[PDB]
Amino acid sequence: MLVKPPYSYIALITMAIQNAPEKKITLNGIYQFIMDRFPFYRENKQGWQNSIRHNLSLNECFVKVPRDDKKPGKGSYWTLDPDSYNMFENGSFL
Repeated sequence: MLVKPPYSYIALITMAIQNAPEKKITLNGIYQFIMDRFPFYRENKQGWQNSIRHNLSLNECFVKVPRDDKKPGKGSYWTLDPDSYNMFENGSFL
C-alpha cells in the first residue's frame, strides 16, 4: 500500500532544502529528492512537477541565487533568505 505525504506542496519544498546535501539546490534537483524520498510521485510525473515551479515564483519567501552567467548548464539555485539583495555593505544605511 502507498500513501501520499500529508505535507503540503510548500512544506515539501521547504523540507527538500533542509534535507538537501547542499543548501543551494537546482529546480531539477528538487524533483529528484521527492522521487526518492516519496516514490508515489514516480507513478505520476506530469502534473506535480509543474505546480512546484508555479509556487517557486509567487512566494517571495524563497531566494533565487543563480551562479555566474559565465558558467553554462545549470543556472538556478534555491535557498532561504530575506531581501538580502544589497545587504553586502553594512553601516552605509541606518
